[PDB]
Amino acid sequence: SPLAAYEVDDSTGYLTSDVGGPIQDQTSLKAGIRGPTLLEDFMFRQKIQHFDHERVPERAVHARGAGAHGTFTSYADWSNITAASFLNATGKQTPVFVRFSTVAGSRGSADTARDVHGFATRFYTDEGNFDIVGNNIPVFFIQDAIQFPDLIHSVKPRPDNEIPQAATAHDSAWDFFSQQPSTMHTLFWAMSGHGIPRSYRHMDGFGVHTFRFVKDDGSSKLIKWHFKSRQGKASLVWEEAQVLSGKNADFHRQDLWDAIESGNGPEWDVCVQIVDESQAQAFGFDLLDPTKIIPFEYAPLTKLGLLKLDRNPTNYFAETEQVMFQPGHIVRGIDFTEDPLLQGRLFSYLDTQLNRNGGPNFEQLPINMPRVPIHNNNRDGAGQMFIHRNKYPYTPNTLNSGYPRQANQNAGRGFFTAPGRTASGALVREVSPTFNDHWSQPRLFFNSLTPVEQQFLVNAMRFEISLVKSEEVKKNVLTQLNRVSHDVAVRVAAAIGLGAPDADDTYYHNNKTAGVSIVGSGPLPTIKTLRVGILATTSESSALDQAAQLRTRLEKDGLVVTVVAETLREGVDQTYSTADATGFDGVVVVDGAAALFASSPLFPTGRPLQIFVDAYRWGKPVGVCGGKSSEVLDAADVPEDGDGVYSEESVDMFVEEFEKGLATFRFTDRFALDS
Amino acid sequence: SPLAAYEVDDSTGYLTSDVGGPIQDQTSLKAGIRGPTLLEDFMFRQKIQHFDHERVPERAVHARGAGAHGTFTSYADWSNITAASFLNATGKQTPVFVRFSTVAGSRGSADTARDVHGFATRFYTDEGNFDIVGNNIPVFFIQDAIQFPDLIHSVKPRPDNEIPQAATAHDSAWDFFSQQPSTMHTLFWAMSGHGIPRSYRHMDGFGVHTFRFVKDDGSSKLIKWHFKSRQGKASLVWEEAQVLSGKNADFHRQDLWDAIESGNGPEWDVCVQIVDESQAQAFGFDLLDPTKIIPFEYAPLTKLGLLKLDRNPTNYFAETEQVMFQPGHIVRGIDFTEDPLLQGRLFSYLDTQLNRNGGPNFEQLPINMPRVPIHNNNRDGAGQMFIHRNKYPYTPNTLNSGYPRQANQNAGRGFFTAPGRTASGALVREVSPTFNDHWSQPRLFFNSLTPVEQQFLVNAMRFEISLVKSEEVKKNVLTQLNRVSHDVAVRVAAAIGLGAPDADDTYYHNNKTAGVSIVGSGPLPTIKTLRVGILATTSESSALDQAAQLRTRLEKDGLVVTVVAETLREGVDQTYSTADATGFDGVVVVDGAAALFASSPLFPTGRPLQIFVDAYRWGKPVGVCGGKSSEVLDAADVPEDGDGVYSEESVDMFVEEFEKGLATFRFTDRFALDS
Ligand code: HDD
Ligand code: HDD
Ligand SMILES: [Ca+2]
Ligand SMILES: [Ca+2]
Ligand SMILES: [Ca+2]
Ligand SMILES: [Ca+2]
Ligand SMILES: [Ca+2]
Ligand SMILES: [Ca+2]
Repeated sequence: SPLAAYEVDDSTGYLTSDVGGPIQDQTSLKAGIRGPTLLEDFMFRQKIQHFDHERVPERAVHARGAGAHGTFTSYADWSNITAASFLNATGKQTPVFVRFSTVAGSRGSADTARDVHGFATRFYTDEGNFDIVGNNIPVFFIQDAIQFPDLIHSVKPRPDNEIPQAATAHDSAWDFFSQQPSTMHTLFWAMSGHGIPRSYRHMDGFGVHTFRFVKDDGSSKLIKWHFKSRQGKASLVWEEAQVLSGKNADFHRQDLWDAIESGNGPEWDVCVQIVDESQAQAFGFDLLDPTKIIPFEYAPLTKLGLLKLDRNPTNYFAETEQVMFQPGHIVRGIDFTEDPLLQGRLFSYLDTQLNRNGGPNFEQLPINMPRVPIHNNNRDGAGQMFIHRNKYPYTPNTLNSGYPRQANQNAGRGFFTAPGRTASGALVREVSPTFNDHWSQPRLFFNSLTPVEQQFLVNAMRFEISLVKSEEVKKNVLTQLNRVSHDVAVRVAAAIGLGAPDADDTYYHNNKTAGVSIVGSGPLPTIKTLRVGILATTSESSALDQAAQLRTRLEKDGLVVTVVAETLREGVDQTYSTADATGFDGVVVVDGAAALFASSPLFPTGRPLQIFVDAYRWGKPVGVCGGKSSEVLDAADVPEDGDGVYSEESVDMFVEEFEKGLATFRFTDRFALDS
Repeated sequence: SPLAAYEVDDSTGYLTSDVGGPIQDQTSLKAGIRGPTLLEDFMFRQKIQHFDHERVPERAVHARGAGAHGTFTSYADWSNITAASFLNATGKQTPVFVRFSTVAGSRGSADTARDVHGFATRFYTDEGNFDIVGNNIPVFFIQDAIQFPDLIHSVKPRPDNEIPQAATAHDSAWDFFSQQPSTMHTLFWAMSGHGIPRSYRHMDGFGVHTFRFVKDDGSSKLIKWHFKSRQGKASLVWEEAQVLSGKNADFHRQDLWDAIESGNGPEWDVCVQIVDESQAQAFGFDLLDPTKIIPFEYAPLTKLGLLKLDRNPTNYFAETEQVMFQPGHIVRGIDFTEDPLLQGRLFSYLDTQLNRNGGPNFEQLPINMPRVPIHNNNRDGAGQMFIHRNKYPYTPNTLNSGYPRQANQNAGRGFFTAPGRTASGALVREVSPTFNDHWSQPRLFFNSLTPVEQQFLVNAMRFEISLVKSEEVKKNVLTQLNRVSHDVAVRVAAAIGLGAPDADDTYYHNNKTAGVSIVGSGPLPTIKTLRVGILATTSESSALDQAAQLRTRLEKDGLVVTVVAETLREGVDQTYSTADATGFDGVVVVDGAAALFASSPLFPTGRPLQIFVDAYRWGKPVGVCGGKSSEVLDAADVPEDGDGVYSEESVDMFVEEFEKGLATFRFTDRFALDS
């Protein structure tokens, strides 16, 4: 609605200045034809001044990201647990905007870096804008907001040379992790496949903190936000992620964009765990501690409604870059908790938009505006876009009849702090002892992964820690890893040539929890949008017929099909020169193209075979369609009897097998395990 | 050392606020131990406010870059051609700071994107700061500064989705190139190896524009700046660059940093072509036209002095990010020309620092300060650091005795405009007809590359244009390419499924010029700093002994040696898990490791062999040392008799052959050519 009035159409008409004067903008005004440019050329200067000033500071964290518009729909009337208006009726729709992100990388860094990921949702409710500023991992590195600059300095590039971009694989980061043991839980998550998701659509969103749901009668409950993907959970493998960072730094934002443009807008079930106030310390840890989850088995999920993203921005800068989220954007029916991480966040997000926007009127940016009337006595500031009629903007007043009126629990649907909340004791800068177990939950997480998944995590740690130059930091890292799992410490130690310390079993246990494994979460529930590369050739006209037949059968099922050949022509989407295994979720070679899989000026040596080999090694469904073709499989050293390897002459039988493979998504039997 | 007055040491002492009050910063102040955070916690708020506000806008162009300090030394007394003080004596030293960059990518994008590259040099002279803001390519896309936002909007990401990062491989860019034919010359350069340099040290720098040298007696000459690399010219191949974008986005800045830290600081001969004013239109084009070079044969290079970079920054942000170059930073003895591109730049660089710095006192930033006194009547502004004693800052004054004094041609060593310069004619927004030949010099450039080099350029074009979705744009691209070379248009057309238009020979010629070929610029003159990966194993104690012996022999000659094996231990630098062929200029397998070249939980399947195969296909010197070669060479499909393939038992004989290979740098026989 506020976005509508600000849309600007330039599909017709003559070029104007910003003040509506028709102009030209292609040649400077000069003193003679070979002469110097004139100062009086206002056309030149308004244009270049605009350009010179296009850039704004990137966000201090979550700089790299992308967004889309959509809709949230409540499944019910939730007034029995919260007064929140956007949740007060079956079927009620509220517009949203969501921005997904990495954390550590700058603008222009690669989508498929290993990192924590942001998932930020604005609900433009009929009682004000409500932001849930979440991550794809349910726990956070630190226990007090005052530590955030310490964390972020450590994981961002070394400040002498600004190396390395968008990576925790350097001394400073592991120095911090090894010296601040709270970090263990999030570190384990980030080193799992949760650090390299297949897409923004294939990860979940978490509020992380415990919040409160507050009823109109003042009573409250403690809650965790969970956004559960309806597309299923899925990851890249690390080697794939690295190549993909170079071949397509825009992989995640292109995936999101394309899914929306094809009518496959991603969906999430917006859910909570709800527990009584008396359960703050019932589960063997403290619900004020943002390094802990409530295990699935302790508190079930309640589905509140549906989040769907279904429209892409018109202007990335105006909408995506300028959207300014705040946990301070709260509505009646929600309240904060005394989580020391959350508490400090409230300050940060209000302050940081002054940096980004360069002035205090950032909530007037159309993407930031609400969809209800604004009544308040805030005035002036740079970039003030309103013209206020109330000339007595103070309370209390008689000269504007006491308007605007105070809103509170009993008037005007005012926000109110949960009336049960209290404080007692000295004013201290001390950590609660209830926050001290940094290791049990990391172990819970690790115990809940499948064997190959645990191997992947060990291999990510081996990769990163092997890049750490300081022997002391490496020792220190092993000391912390050892407190979570001796086994992990032994396995990682083996790769970096140190001895693991002796087992210290204080926090060791064998318990598991459901819902945190990617590998173990079963087949994807939909294969729409998944990418199938078909490797073909122009040399055999039968190869293009085989590709065409495959295309029709696969596209029928909503898969995105790329036929590859030496050169472009009708039916061919990409050349071998531009193609890569990171571009596909499954790879099919047509029989007719067998000759390519053994030199050409049109593509680098061995490219067709390399795509097939890479896809196989990265765990993808691969196959040959045509029938007499032990060839290609032989050339690739891919076993015909392999899980997730397909050979059929029949196109229909091939597609039916292959689609089951796409759902399985990764064939993990192809990865070696430690003894 | 050069900015030593501004350094802050934190290697001792207790934590303070910014106003020197000792504090803590690890725990928020709270109302009880499980209580909410207090607004009175000033420790929290000053720390988080600083953090929230760390970021500044990235540069509008050349956002991604890196810098170092050094020294310029004049070879002579140049007062006979220029009054410039920093050039007025044999042996005179001036400190410098240089920043290299890409153009289009945002600040965390990959060093090894295909792009134009910046080379910006500040001389902190004894008569003021003098900046030469150059590129690694001697010509620019456009002929008028007013077009710059058109060019940069077209090559930067599409503004609806902000895709794709750091790449010209999309519709908008080729739409612009095909509709603005001036772009052809720079386009050809960027599609050559000049678009993917091996390092900042292995490229040249160019002022691009014609400037003037002005003597103390008012006479002037026209000049082009050339910075000639003393390390030699060298390129990546495109497939290599793509992988390297993912494996090491920091490749160029790490290369520069390491070379400096190892005592191998890169050097350039700072040179000019000098011609009389009467030659402005003598060479068949206009010296005011920044799309044209002066061919080497038409005007020789004069070496003015030596630029050496030999000290790395202390703080990246404070020095590299905050350095604010301007072509407006000129000194007595230099002057501008009526180049409409240059002319507009002068406005832009003064204005844009207001965006970056947020305030007008950006020249007071330590990196921007001069090394001589400032006397002027500029006052106040946000961030004013000076405390001025002159309380009569106006001219003319008697109350400060007429100080500061006016400086000009005849007093105070004032800058002065070259007195011979004039203007004549109407005030016009028209393009000089002398600028109209957009195609002859692109053809000159292309004619001057070796056959494999021409193929590479064709292959870059094939790659990019094949990614363009609009058939109309592709047709339009072929129309412009055809005006440069029919052959080029035919070869590119073959990859994208279209017929090239009929030959239009208006601008076709067979002239060549020296010095623009990378392939043809002979062997590198030094191999110091080049990277040699030695692939070994921990399974065989003889393989590590072979590696150690190779290390000693190679390090003796200044090469950077990486021994790779399954795991880290004494003498092993990297694991196979972290190694890649993009990490090395040459790859050596020790024959004790032959068993690895045919699965492990410690690295991805086939990684050892993949490193060798990739290095070979990317044209690098590769070899097996020990005398048993055939097993490794067979598995890799590398011929023993191949150019740049080495097999010797003798360590000394192996190294002697291999080092000649490193100098050759690339073995171009391994790349297929079009019929
Ligand atoms: C004390 C500071 C601080 C602390 C403890 C955190 N953050 Fe934060 N976060 C910021 C300070 C901040 C910030 C500096 O205020 C940012 C950058 C730009 C912005 O709007 O706020 C930000 C951005 C930011 C974004 C990007 C929103 C967007 O797309 O624009 C997400 C998703 C999060 N954060 C999520 C979290 C989560 C889940 C945290 C812990 C549970 C968290 N942050 C702790
Ligand atoms: C009309 C605008 C315009 C035009 C025609 C040009 N530039 Fe520019 N250039 C800028 C506007 C600009 C700028 C927007 O004002 C920048 C951005 C950041 C800065 O400090 O200046 C810039 C940055 C910039 C940098 C980065 C300096 C650094 O590392 O900080 C280099 C090396 C160049 N340019 C080089 C060139 C060359 C060789 C050009 C043509 C021959 C050129 N620019 C034309
Ligand atoms: Ca570090
Ligand atoms: Ca995984
Ligand atoms: Ca400002
Ligand atoms: Ca209240
Ligand atoms: Ca485009
Ligand atoms: Ca080249």
